[PDB]
Amino acid sequence: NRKTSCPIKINQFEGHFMKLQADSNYLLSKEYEELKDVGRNQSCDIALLPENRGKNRYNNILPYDATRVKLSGGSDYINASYIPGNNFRREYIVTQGPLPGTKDDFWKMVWEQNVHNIVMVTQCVEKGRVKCDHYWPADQDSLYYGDLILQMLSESVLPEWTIREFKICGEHRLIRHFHYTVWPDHGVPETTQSLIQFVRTVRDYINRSPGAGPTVVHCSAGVGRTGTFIALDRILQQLDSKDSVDIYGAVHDLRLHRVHMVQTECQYVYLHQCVRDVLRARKL
Ligand SMILES: [Mg+2]
Ligand code: NA
Ligand code: NA
Repeated sequence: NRKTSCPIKINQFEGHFMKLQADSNYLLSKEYEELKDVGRNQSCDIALLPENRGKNRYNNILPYDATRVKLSGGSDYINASYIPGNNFRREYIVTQGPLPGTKDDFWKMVWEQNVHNIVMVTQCVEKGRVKCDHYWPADQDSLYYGDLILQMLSESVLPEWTIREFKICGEHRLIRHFHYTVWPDHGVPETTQSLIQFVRTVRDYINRSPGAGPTVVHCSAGVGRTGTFIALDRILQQLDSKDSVDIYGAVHDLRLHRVHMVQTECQYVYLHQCVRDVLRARKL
């Protein structure tokens, strides 16, 4: 019944987006609403097992059984999902912000899945409410996380993001961690340029890690902000390699694999604004 893709010629995108925004977002809202039920036929029965309750930050934001990531051993559960990219079916893992009680699980996943790049698009605390544990070391001294030892080699705090490098050893690898630090507590970032430049930076590093497993992306719940980051990564790659861009199809594909991947119309609009602004700047 529903469209799975809405490709737009790059030179028609500005006017396409204007058409969507016309009349108080009349058509934009219609297109966005077509995505509403994507993926929603899937269950989350494993995440709901009593043994797993304490492992979910939010008891109503859970991975689908079909696409969840499994930890080795006899407690396999983590609140994390495999997500496709432009390039590969399991190009990302989306997860919640680790809890104090699940940070060892998070690091275990990072080790087992051969992760080399982690993207974080939440603060640990937002207006005094905890959103994510500070699940990495505070300084350069080593610490265990479960059966792994981790050392933070460097921490570089820049105006809109912070980049850390960790050395990890389990049963040695360098991991980079990209922490975007200007996402407002509510709504979308206040400029397009900030997130565009952050995504470009991360994508540069991912491209230099051709051996790596999935890129991990998280916010507090692993929901809209994470979906918006991944959708933007996918769409900007399209702008660099193709004559068409398919924001609708990117969001559709993400929603097939985890709930709330791009979760507000505002985020959907923001993705279109980013693409618009990239194309406008080109024409400089
Ligand atoms: Mg110490
Ligand atoms: Na330790
Ligand atoms: Na929003």
